[PDB]
Amino acid sequence: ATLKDQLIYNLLKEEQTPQNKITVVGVGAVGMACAISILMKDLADELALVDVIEDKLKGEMMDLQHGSLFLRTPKIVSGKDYNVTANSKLVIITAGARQQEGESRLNLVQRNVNIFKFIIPNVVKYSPNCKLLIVSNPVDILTYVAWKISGFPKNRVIGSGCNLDSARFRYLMGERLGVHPLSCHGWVLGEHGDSSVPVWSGMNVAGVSLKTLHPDLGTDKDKEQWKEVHKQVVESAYEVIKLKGYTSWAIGLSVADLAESIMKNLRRVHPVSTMIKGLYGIKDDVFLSVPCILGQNGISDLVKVTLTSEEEARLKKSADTLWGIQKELQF
Amino acid sequence: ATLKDQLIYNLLKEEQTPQNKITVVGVGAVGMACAISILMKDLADELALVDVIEDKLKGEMMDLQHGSLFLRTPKIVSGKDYNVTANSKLVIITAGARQQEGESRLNLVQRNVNIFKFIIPNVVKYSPNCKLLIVSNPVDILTYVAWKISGFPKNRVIGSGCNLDSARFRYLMGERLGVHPLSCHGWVLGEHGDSSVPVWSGMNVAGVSLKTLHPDLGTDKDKEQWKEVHKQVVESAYEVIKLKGYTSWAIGLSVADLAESIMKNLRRVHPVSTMIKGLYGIKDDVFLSVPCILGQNGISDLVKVTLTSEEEARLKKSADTLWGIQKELQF
Amino acid sequence: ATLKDQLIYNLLKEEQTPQNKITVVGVGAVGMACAISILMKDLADELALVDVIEDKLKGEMMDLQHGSLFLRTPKIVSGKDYNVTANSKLVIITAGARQQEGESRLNLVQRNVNIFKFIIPNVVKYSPNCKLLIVSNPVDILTYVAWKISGFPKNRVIGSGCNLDSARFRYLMGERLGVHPLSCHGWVLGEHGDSSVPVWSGMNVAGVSLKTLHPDLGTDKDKEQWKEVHKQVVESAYEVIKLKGYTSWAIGLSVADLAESIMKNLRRVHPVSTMIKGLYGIKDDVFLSVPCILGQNGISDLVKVTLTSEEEARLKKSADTLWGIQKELQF
Amino acid sequence: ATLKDQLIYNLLKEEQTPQNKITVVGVGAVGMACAISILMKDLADELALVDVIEDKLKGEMMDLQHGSLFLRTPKIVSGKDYNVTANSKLVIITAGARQQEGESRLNLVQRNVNIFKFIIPNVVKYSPNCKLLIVSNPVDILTYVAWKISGFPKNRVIGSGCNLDSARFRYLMGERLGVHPLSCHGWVLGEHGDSSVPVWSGMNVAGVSLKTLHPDLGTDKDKEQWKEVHKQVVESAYEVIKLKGYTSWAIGLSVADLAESIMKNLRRVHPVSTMIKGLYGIKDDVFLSVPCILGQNGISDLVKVTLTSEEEARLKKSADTLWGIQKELQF
Ligand SMILES: C[C@H](Cc1ccc2c(c1)OCO2)[C@@H](C)Cc1ccc2c(c1)OCO2
Repeated sequence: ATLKDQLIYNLLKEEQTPQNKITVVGVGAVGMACAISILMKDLADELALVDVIEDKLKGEMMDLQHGSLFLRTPKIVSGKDYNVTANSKLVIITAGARQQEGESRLNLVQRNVNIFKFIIPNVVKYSPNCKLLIVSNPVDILTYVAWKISGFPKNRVIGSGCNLDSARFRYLMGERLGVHPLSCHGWVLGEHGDSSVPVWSGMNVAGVSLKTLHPDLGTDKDKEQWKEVHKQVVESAYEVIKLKGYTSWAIGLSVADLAESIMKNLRRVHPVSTMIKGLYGIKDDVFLSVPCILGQNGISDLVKVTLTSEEEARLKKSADTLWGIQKELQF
Repeated sequence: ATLKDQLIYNLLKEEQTPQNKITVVGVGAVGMACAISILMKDLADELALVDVIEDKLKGEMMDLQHGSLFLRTPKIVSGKDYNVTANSKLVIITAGARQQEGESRLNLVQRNVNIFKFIIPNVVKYSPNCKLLIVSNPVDILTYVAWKISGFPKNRVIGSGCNLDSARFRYLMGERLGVHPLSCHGWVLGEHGDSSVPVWSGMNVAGVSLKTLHPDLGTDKDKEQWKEVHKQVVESAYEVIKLKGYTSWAIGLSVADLAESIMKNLRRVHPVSTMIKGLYGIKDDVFLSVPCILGQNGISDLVKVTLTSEEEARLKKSADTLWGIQKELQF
Repeated sequence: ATLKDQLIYNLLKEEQTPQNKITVVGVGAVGMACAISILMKDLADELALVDVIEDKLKGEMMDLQHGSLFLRTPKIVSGKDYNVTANSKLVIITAGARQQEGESRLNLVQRNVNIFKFIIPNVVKYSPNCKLLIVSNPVDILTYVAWKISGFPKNRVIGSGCNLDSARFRYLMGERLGVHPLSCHGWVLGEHGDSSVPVWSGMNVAGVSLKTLHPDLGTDKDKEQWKEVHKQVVESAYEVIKLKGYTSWAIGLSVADLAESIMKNLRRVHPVSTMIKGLYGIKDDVFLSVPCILGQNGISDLVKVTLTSEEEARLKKSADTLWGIQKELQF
Repeated sequence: ATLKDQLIYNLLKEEQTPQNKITVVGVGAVGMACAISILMKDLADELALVDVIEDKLKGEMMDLQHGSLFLRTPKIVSGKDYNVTANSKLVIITAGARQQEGESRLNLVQRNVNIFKFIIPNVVKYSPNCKLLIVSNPVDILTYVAWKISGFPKNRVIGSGCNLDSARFRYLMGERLGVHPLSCHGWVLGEHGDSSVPVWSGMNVAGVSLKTLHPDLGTDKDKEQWKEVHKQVVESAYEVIKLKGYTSWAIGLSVADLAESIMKNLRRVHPVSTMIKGLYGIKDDVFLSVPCILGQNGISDLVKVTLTSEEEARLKKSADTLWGIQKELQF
């Protein structure tokens, strides 16, 4: 008899179906930063990685496995076949196309559509009850594409949206005020990028509205120039790409924060992109980031934030530009 | 409409089924210690508590709920009705009967058999697929009892066994050598109590056998009297009960550790009590403590420790004594 | 040639002094709840416990010690004698006298003063640079006493205040809303107890104020009853005491949350009692709960909440009550 | 008066010297893996990054700072100037020279001495009491270089050595036995690289020696060929480099596990590289991996493993080769 059998007596062997599996699609810097964050928060009893480049996929999987002694996620698997993703609670997408020189906004989205047209049906094939977390940019439009292709209900298709932008907001706010970002509250909503909206009314510390104590806040007369905080938020990623070539660590922690709320059914309020037909005068099928309650079933509730008219108009305007592209795609 | 409806648009309605639910039965000091450690290790999306004294149970649940801001377990429930325990992956049994002056050990067990005849079927009714972790004393016999009455397979009924005794042993080993318990290694096996067996052959640091270095180890010729380390293990709860009147914190911590291995499917080895007919000449249906691989199916494998003649004899003697009593029970 | 020395080669022997030491004064249910919560959050490399009953004290230290294997705090000590508290970064005081029948508020406070004339000087003797977290009740008066007897600067003397009161408020707020407490924001300030102040202006989810959305909120015209959420907060401990005899877990969790901000220099904002002479017209040396910024030097900063004139009145009445009793205390 | 002063009243302004600071030198993949794991395990209240490429340096620090909201390390600083390093408890060196096509061993080491002639004296300038953890390869020689240049006592210069080799060994062991690596015990010792020594005699589960059960274990007669497990350990990095370009995640988790033992003073045992002249019959100033007790003083103690005559001779010959390189280095 073999050493294993001499040492161990087996009671029963037939086993499986992981109870808390997460898949990351795409193992670029963003995907791997999500992977390492998820692993170190103990969110999953199985992590699956899939990407098109087979060697790097196997490489990144082997590197993670070599660190199992220091982890509590007993099964890490990889492959380009999406069969490795079967029975995932959460599937995080982070894959797609980078912008070519002088390319239209449209048609870039379309190349990305053509990618999701392979990724998304394979995901649904193997985890039909999963929740989908779209991180690939342009995240608002691509979350729509994944919803259209998957046929999932609107609550189980989530985009990372302004979740990291709001994190950055609060970091920069805490730097001005000398307070930890956990105690600086403030929301960046809407379309992810140049045209996000900073909701100055809700910017507080300990419930003290900063707009009340400083009514010029977020305007032009603002001698303290508080609108620069929101400018710094939308320039953040480019500032970091300029310096290290790409962002990864911050997006990876906010995705894990979002994974936490989903996998542990916390019902925490996050600014993520969800379908907001029926709200703020939006009548098209578009996703924008509003504060959502995330949990075991994705987005089960929305917070109806009171916007000004200038805020309300800026949202309807991004809604229109997104549908303008989205109506011009084809699937 | 309400303030809720005004602030919150709702997408879904409350289909749930918890996916990582734990129940502790018995809210004495042991149970509450298990509860608070499970809560602080983030092992469950729902904790249910059950006992017969309604007052204490509602207050303990309310006390925990007031801490929810600092926890990652968003639903804590309690009730004397076991319907609150529906859909538990793990049920931890701490309730029982305390031995009276001059009550024989048989009859003590039988009072517990009569209590378990109420708890175990109610647990099975609402969680037919759970793992059962029996913490109530005398643990080896009461694990037999919860097995018998539930009709679960052997892999899904576990007793605390010598888990905490082994932890205690490594603590004492650590203090003697000036190393942390995590890097001190030794196993206490068999019947939990005065007759447990210390496997002197397994005691080591960094794979350096202490018995080989110091052959006298564990005998009476031992100048360093290492046999009193096992004397301390089996007298610890007694000395701690002299001082504060009960033990709680170290049993809670050791139980939470087993729960982590089960809930996360780690396949770590722990000395817990499992039915060991077939090993070491034992031919009756007796539970003793032996190193068991723990995962999402409970005990999937066990380690066949090489024991000396003397060591094997004490296991045979405990199995006889245990069957001696189990033979006279009445289900 | 012992076993240890045959096994282990020593490089140097001297050179300890704990780097992140915490003391808990008092080992009643509250203090032990703090101890286990602090131990499970890994905030300390040394934990010291002191009380007058040597029995329970030694037995609580031994119970915590037995679980070392499951912990990351390598030294746990205890003693009647304060020299075991030497070199604490943080000393948490839970000890006190409890009101007997017939006894008046003053006299009970005087008894507490007399106990603090032994405890406080002995903390200072051995950890002169520590921060003092004062949990004993009435917490506002006794934070003053600790401040007066120690001569510590006011940043280094802190009362747990309405920390757990705000945490309760957010639990109940989250129940009414279907949202996790981490996402329901709201502050209870002032005197800890019946006279506490629920600052309705700051109540919000995602920065949407509930008062602005539903202006009857808090007042008596309020159809939805929100004023009762606060008096539920005020009767919480009473409802739990009536049921289980005392409260332990929730206060232990909130105190550990304060410790984490202090030990880790987070500069998170907490509603704790500090000396507020010079704000809101309060002119006497009196401690009430405001949002304080908390870190390695204690209360470094303090938020100035905008209060309505009735709210201002309440803090004035409370501060007047408190000086009424403190000017009668005998140090 | 600013918004900040309207919102916050300052009590105390000068505040500093950090109390749990860790520096990582080098912000390539290894160093950044260490940084994210350290941040992810709440080991430091300040983290400093140092490297010579200022752009990448600032970019990685900014990326991590943008996730502040998800972390518990309030201060992340960076600079090419080592003054940002001041008052570190622990300094992790990952920087070095990349090998060149057709460059000998003594040559590549010499260019690494040229680099350490700048790094080490600067570290020692600003943290003269720190612990030095060398991760740069060849780790055993470069740990010797760092010790010669620094003038530190041997307890405070630690090479990462075989720590990850043992972790990989225990993963491969667990993959064969169906047991988690935590419950699998191995020890790879000596010189990091092709010539390390797997101590077959220590390999066990639950104290059951594998070589005693299966005595051909590790040898050429082994019908199960367990020597192939060391072979996979020794060429695991070659395999990952060929697939993904470099190795990062697993070395980051293993360096963090070393950091947790030093910063929390655990006195866990780790196979790290230490100065061994005087032991295993070695006569020269060379560093070899050996099991060391790690705590706040660095290596306070080390374990004397009993080694066969073959194993001792493999260490002596590794030691002869290392001294042969080292005795020709130019400082
Ligand atoms: C006998 C143990 C056996 C054991 C089996 C199973 C277990 C267990 C311990 O703990 C948890 O599950 C020894 C040989 C080896 C060892 C290993 C790892 C170490 C160490 C020393 O120092 C620090 O990290």
